[PDB]
Amino acid sequence: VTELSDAQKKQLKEQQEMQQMYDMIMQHKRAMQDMQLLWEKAVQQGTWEHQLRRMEMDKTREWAEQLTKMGIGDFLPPDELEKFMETFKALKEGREPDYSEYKEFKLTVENIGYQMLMKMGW
Amino acid sequence: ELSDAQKKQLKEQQEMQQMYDMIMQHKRAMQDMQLLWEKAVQQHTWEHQLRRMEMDKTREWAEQLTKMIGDFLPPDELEKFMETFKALKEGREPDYSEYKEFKLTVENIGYQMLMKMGW
Repeated sequence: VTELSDAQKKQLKEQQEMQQMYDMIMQHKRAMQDMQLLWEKAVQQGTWEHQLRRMEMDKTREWAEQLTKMGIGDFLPPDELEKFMETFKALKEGREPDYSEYKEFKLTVENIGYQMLMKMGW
Repeated sequence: ELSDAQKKQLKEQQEMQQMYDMIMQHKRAMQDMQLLWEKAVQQHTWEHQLRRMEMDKTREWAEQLTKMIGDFLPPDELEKFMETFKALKEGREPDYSEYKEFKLTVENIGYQMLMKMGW
């Protein structure tokens, strides 16, 4: 976009990085609905549920990896940050964390995402 | 004297702010009880009632959101939610991870409805 004042350049980047933050939230939200439906019919039929969960785990990592390039210690106390980074690391290296630690992690990126959004729209 | 259009704009706006504020207030009360719990485990149980009344405020947050819910959880996640909501209502103590997944879920539920209003 052409000849923007330093003012205008700033209001546009704010509006745009706020909108893509929203979009990323809706596309992650939507992705998870997609996996849910597949599980829900997978039972409407052994290892199906293992790869569904492993695929869901891959989606949540890339959701997390998206989140980091929008900005992380901002949002967590120290105890929860290293548990956080252990899981992230584990998912990043293709190993499959403990199912309740992964669920703690899914919810925490979701949570941080919403917190980032609301710190833009307010 | 405001139009319908105008009259409903503010009550929308007021209700958005009404619960944004409601979120920050609960948010800062968790930040408060974390810090007290932090220095409670520095010196050394005092750690425990600190966990206990933290739990008893998240159960209050939940209680306050619901007054304004299966709209956010598939039935699997929904029942694990309701069991652990019940246990805190009855002074039980769920195992830590169960309570964690509960605190995070209600937090996300509050974030979600503030969004339906704002977007």
